[PDB]
Amino acid sequence: QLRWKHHPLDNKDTFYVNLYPDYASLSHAILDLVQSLKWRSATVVYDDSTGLIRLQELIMAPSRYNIRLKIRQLPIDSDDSRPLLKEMKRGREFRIIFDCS
Amino acid sequence: QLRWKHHPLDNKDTFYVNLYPDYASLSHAILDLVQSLKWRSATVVYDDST
Repeated sequence: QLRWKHHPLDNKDTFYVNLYPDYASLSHAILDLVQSLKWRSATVVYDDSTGLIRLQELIMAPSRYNIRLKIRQLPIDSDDSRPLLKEMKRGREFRIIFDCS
Repeated sequence: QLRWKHHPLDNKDTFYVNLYPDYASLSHAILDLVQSLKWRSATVVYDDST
């Protein structure tokens, strides 16, 4: 395998490898980032549920530290988040994380 | 089908159903509850990535 796929422990497969790295390590690197930034505020850019799935570690990450986070969605097939840009303009947020194509 | 499974948009098939209630409508019914309850904060007990 190359990318991410879901592999529950309920499946007990043997003969498979993946070439994707560890998302929880990615989340830990983002933790190291934002705590080096000392931010108590962050903002998620996503479009899919799947990116949220793969980065749900960062969703549970404010257990160790008080930080308010905003997680709102791109246009799914159209490509104009300038309404969402004006949304975050009223959202007044500047500490923004990006994952998309 | 009965269970929810993921059906993406680029999943562009034609021959499928599921009797499953839609997550947004479920979530918004929960919103109706909480807006009937006027809550400032919340806490989810949940299973997994689903």
